[PDB]
Amino acid sequence: DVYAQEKQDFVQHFSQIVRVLTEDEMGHPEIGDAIARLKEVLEYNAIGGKYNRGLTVVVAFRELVEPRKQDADSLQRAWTVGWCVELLQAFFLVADDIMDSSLTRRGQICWYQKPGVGLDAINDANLLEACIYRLLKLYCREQPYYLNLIELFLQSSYQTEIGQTLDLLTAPQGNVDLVRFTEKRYKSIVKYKTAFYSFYLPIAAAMYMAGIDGEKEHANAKKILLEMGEFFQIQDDYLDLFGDPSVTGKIGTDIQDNKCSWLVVQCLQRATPEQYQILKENYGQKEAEKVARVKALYEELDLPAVFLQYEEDSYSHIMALIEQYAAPLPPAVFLGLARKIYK
Amino acid sequence: DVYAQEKQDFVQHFSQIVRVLTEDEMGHPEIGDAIARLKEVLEYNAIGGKYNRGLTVVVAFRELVEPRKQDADSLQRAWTVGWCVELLQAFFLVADDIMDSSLTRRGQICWYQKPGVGLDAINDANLLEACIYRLLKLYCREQPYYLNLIELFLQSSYQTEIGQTLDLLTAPQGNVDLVRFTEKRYKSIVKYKTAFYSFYLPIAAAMYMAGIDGEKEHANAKKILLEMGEFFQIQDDYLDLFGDPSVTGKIGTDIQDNKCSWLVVQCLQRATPEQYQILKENYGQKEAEKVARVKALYEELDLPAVFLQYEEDSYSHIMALIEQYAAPLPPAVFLGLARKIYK
Ligand SMILES: O=C(O)c1ccc2cc(-c3ccc[nH]3)cc(-c3cccc4ccccc34)c2n1
Ligand SMILES: O=C(O)c1ccc2cc(-c3ccc[nH]3)cc(-c3cccc4ccccc34)c2n1
Repeated sequence: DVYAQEKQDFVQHFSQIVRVLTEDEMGHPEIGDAIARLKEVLEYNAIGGKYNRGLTVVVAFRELVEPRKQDADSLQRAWTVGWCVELLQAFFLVADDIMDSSLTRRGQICWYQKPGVGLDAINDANLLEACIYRLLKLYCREQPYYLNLIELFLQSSYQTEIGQTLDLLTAPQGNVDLVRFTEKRYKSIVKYKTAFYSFYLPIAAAMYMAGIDGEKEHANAKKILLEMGEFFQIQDDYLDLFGDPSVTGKIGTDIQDNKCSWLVVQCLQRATPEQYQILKENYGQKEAEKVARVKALYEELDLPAVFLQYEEDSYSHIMALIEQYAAPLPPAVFLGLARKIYK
Repeated sequence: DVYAQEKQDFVQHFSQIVRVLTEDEMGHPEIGDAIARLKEVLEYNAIGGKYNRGLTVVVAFRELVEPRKQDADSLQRAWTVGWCVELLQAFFLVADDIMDSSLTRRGQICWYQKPGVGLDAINDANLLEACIYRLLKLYCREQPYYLNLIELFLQSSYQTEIGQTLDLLTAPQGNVDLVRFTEKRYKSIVKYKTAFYSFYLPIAAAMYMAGIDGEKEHANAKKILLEMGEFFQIQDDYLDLFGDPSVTGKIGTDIQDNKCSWLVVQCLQRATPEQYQILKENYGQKEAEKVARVKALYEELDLPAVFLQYEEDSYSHIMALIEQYAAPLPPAVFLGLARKIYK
């Protein structure tokens, strides 16, 4: 697989990323200790995930550029831009983990929860963000798409931040209000907080690196990619409860943490005034008894069948979007990604 | 005064900054609530200071550009870039206030300490940072210095963050270690954390807006400006204790908060092993008795006279630096700023 194979070369390039990012320690030994801290931040937070967003950059680059044009340097730049996508995510996760008081991320203790880190992780998340632009300068400065990539990473940060704000306003900590847990609000939180950086950003970066800088081609790619992003998060919210941690590697937390999951949202539009009272009394409590009662109300309202029909209808629609908005890009850029997302 | 007069037009332009930054609410009413939160973040955190760094941009622009070239648009851009410097500072302050557990900033409650804000201020500080690049795009996109300004703001953020890391490593919360409170470390924390964004960034932005984009001219301006920055923070650490809150508007906190102040640093290089023990026992305690004992040990080691001689020697050196590195820039760009800084 285009992904599975390239995932080794991708992860092997992290060693160079770290070396280059900690290189100013030579000329400026004054800041050596801060550079040593940066290295630990990169090593803890950029490593441990699946690297799929970063990998999407490398995979789309190979499918958008003529093999003849894909020289050693072009490839080193594609892996660097892939790692910039991974550093953007690492900065948002370090910060979000602090904001929602998380304990673990991918079964490892959150960086901020580590002894001696604490709220210093706020500066660490900022440093992870600064690393993107340092890498873009170091490798893509002389490239004609340099400014396009800077603006894309900056716009993606802003859209994710707007999304994060929307999420925090929708679900205040120590506040029970299912009235604001609407579908229209859910689609908006998903579009800004996840879809842009996870789906639009990787392909968009590959597109500019290929010289595809047209506004219409980017709007066309955006139409497909955000729709894929909307499906993905809906699948993430579903598998969190109605899935299995064997295949996924994540156990149900959405209920205990009062999250604006797609499940609680569809329960809202389809409920008798009595069924709405049951949800209000249970959702948000860390007692295993109350968590068990929520899962039951979803099952009765036939939400697994509501998701199953949503997935069938979603896949069909995304195939229709690819036919309509892929050209002139090779459909395989969108298809390779859709295959990995859908089941 | 070039500052005092222009400070009214500068502050009057904040209304337009907010209007333009909250304008995407029209086409995207989905995110309206997040835009409403952004507006409150801007209004609380960008207003209330003295605006001198932002003002430096406007003042240097007028002294670097021919009056004939200073049209309505050029001026609107200079005020916008000035406000970008103020938003960069607002983002660092919101975040630093969270990290060191501050209660107030300029006598007003810290944003994060406000009811309902808490750790959400982490996303708020990020949004303040995103606003810089949104403003640069909205007003300077078509300008030839566009990329120069983006890279300058990005490099200034990174240098401040590196400085902040250096500070946090030097003074760990709940940790007494005066061994790492050296002069060489102090000058490094001041250079990266304060000097670059406070002194280099405003003039540098004015310089690029004037078409002065040469590497040597920027290195020349940097040599003067960082030296001014080093003096400024040393004066800030001195006036915090040996100053008066009537003129300054700040009362002594450095002692109670175990900060790496220039006073404690000069006390280290000039102390008998017995005088070092006294400092260790007192510095860092919130008891008014222990705070009073520190001030006494400084006075005996003739630190106000050590600062007085430092200020005399510093002003002389900065006049020598201006003679040597101002040309071809009009010396009045550096002099107007030096006058405001020195006494
Ligand atoms: O952090 C990661 O890299 C990560 C972690 C868990 C994942 C789970 C699925 C998945 C769940 C059910 C069917 N498929 C898909 C992807 C994914 C794969 C390929 C490309 C991607 C691009 C953007 C976002 C995700 C992906 C995945 N990526
Ligand atoms: O937040 C602010 O704008 C602010 C607050 C307190 C201040 C105190 C002094 C001051 C203390 C003793 C003699 N002078 C100088 C400036 C200052 C004035 C003009 C330009 C500047 C450029 C960068 C940094 C500071 C300034 C000042 N600026």
